[PDB]
Amino acid sequence: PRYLKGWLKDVVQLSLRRPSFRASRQRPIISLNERILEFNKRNITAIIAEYKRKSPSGLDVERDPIEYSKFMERYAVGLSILTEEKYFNGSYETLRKIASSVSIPILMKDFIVKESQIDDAYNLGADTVLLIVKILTERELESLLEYARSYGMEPLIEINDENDLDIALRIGARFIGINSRDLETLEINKENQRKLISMIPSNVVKVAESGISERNEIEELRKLGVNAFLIGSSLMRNPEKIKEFIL
Ligand SMILES: O=P(O)(O)OC[C@@H](O)[C@@H](O)c1c[nH]c2ccccc12
Repeated sequence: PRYLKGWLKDVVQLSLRRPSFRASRQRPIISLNERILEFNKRNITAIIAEYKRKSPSGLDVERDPIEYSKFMERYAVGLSILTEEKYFNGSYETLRKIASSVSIPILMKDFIVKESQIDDAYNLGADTVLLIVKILTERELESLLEYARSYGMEPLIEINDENDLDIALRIGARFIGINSRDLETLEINKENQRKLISMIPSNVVKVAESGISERNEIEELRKLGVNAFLIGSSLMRNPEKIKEFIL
């Protein structure tokens, strides 16, 4: 991984020693980026609903993962499930139970730094994974991207700044997540996010991430060319909001 400080250094160390999960995979892969594209074609707002019990920025909600997922399944283009254990209170068991209960695409959200984690995602039932440019070196990112693709997954590659985007573009990313929140400082910057979105090639599927709680923010982002929206906190606090968001 890259030189890291603070909580990011810690979570990455936890990931390096994350035990692998052995399981047989039942359902074939359902492409999330292709489903986003077809929702775009049919003019339906594409929301990736995220499930997370806790977050380092303060979230702490008790809500049944299965019921939440089955409800979101009626509206969402896909689901994002946190499997990071220490800061997000996620687990592989949760991803496994959800994957067996819904039939929409599932993105496994964690801090992926080694190939076994992608093996875990595949064996657990996930359809794709998140790769974060800011914690990986360019060689690592390229290997992991190639590795995810060998399972037929197109990973969501997350950028937070211009240097992240140069790397993402250089390694041939086709599915990019623009995170308005800096993982290191936990600071949100809507403006920097807008600038980055505007620099991205039109043929890349773009997913806006973090801090979205209002339908107008979605409408604005959509006019900037964003294809999908990853929403977690506002939906965990109020699942019903999904009905306002897809109008
Ligand atoms: O809850 P929010 O503000 O809607 O944010 C969602 C999500 O995109 C944010 O969870 C996040 C973005 N990238 C990550 C990578 C790891 C863990 C968490 C994240």
